[PDB]
This record gives sequence, structure tokens and C-alpha cells, in this order.
Amino acid sequence: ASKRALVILAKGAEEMETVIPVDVMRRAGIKVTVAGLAGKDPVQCSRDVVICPDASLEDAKKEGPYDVVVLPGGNLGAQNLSESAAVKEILKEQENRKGLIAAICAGPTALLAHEIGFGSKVTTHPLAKDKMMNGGHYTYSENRVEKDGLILTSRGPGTSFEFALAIVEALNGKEVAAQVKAPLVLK
Amino acid sequence: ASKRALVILAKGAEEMETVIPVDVMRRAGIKVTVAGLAGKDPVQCSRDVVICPDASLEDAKKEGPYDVVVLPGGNLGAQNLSESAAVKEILKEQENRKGLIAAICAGPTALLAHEIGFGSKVTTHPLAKDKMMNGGHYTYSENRVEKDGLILTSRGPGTSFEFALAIVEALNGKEVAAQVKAPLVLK
Ligand SMILES: [Zn+2]
Ligand SMILES: [Zn+2]
Repeated sequence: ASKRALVILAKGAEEMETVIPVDVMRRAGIKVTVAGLAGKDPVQCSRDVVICPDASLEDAKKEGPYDVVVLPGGNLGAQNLSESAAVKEILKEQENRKGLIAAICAGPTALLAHEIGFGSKVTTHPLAKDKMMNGGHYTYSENRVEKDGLILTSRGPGTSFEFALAIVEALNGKEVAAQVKAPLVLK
Repeated sequence: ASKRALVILAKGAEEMETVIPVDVMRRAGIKVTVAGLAGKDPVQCSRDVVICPDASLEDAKKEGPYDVVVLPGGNLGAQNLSESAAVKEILKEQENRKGLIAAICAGPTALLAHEIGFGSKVTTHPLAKDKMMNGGHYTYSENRVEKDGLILTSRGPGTSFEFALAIVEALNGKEVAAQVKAPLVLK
């Protein structure tokens, strides 16, 4: 029974923070759905890479629930996630069922917007710290990956492998994470 | 006068090895063209991420020459690159004009197929070593990034940032590379 991941892809998402987790999760045998916030049309990422989603978010939701919901960063992508009523519903449902939520870079600021996981330790990109910490609803961490129970956060493009492997470990265990890691030629 | 990069994208390419260099090069102010080997249609990468190219290779060639030609890895992508007469022509032209060629993971095996850069020190993914070394036409290196003049090679998804930043340094200099590196939150 393969674990399942929903990756929510919005215009302006950081394409490295999208593709690295998708690829690494698929290497781990996770069934990943790349869901387009705006529909099933191609998505123009922050550095103009264009990714064609597997499904619209609307359709992907109907196939839930998922073992993890993943929010990439990119400031504009995160803002689009933060403004979305559909994302709010998905995240609240995931929180209510005690499912993992993973967000990287500016992505965690969508948790703030949707009032998810208050009281957790979190990290973000350094430049997103002040936005995330508005109101003091979370406790800030400088760890490259932070995990406080079912809220898993990370910092930037250069922490994306660590973030992805932390998701793999949480879903499929340490041994699978180590097996997936070795062929990547990480330092 | 911005430097220009051609990234040749074939079915089965490693999507991390494609997107990380594209994104990092664009962060460096390089004008990058993601060119589809097969045409301007979407490309299904090795772990099923679908990327929409900027142009067909046919059209992209007409807008050359480029300051760097970049070959991602992925075994099936590299095989498609290795079988392509169009890629052969582009690489030979680039070599003849003393322009940089950069290849990662299985990507360097397309250099072997097209008889490019013989006598250079190169690296590859560990699993691609024997293919690359058939005939002894190159000298093998275990360095995470190897550069022997105008032939720049690297090893895997986990060396992609290092590979991309080496390209940036070669084109735009050490200072730009350092400036681009810091916001990435690399270790
Ligand atoms: Zn980011
Ligand atoms: Zn590879």
C-alpha cells in the first residue's frame, strides 16, 4: 500500500523546491500527484520553468486523502497558496486527520495564512522569517529541516534534498531514505 | 551583453539535473533556452515531471551560438541525446568555436557518442563510468565537479547545485557565483 503525496503547484512556485521533492518522493516509491492550483494547465514557475501538472487541485482533492501535503516555496507561489480557499480546506482537513504537512522556504507562510499548526516549531527561508513570525504563533528555528510532529518545514532550494528525504523518512522509514539517498551523490 | 545557455531536454532526462541548472543560471542573469530535442512539445522526464520547453532544438539552434551548451543526465535522456544527429552538430560546432560544454551524471556519455572532448578529464555518475570510459578516450575523475578547460562535467542530482554554480563562475565570474549562492541556503 504505497504512501501518497499531494504537491500543490501555483504560479510563481520555486521550481527546484517543487521538482526535487517530487522526484525524490517518486524514487522512494511514493505515489505523487502534482496538482495545479489554477487548473490542469501548465504552470510558470518563479524562474520561468514551465511544469505541466498531473491534475487540477480540484480533481486531486477528490482522490485524497494523502499521507503528506507538500507546499513548495517561491514568494509568489506561496502567496497564491496563502490566498486560496481550496488550499485552506485541504490543509485543515489534513491537520484534522493528523496527516503530515510539509512546507519549504516561503511555503510555510501559507500555514500562517490558513492558521495551520500554531504552536509548532518551524523554519523558513531567512527572508520569510518576519512574515511567518507575525503574531508569534510559531516558534522559530534555524535548523535546515525542522519537524515538530506533523508539521515539517525547511529553508530553501539548497535544503530541498534534506527536506525531501525527511518526508521520505517520515512516510517510508529511515532505511528507505538511506537507500534513496545513496544514488543521488549528495555530499 | 548577457551570456546565453542552451539546455537540451530529451525524454527521460533527470528533471532535477535539468531544473537546478536552468534556475541557478537564470538567477545569475544568464539567458537560458530550454530546448526540446523532439520539438516544442512537453517532455516527460525520468521521474515523470513534465516540462514544457521554451523552443524546439531546431529553432533554438537558429538563435545560437551559446556561451554554454548543457546536457542533463538521466540514462534514457542521455541515450536520446547520444543518438541525435542534431545534438552531434551542435556539440561539434560548440567545440570548434571553443565554447563551453557542460554535462552532468549520464550526460557526459553523449560526449563520448559524439566524439567530443577526447583527452579531457571527466566525471560522471558512478554507474555511468564504464560506459564513459569505453576505449579510454577520457581520463576519469571522482571530483564532484570536474573542469578540464571547456569540458565541464559532474556526477548526479546531488552535485547539480555545484555543477550549476561552476557554470555560473565560468561565464559570469566568482563574485556573481557567490552572490547567487548565498540566497540558496546551501550547506
Ligand atoms: Zn525558495
Ligand atoms: Zn542522474
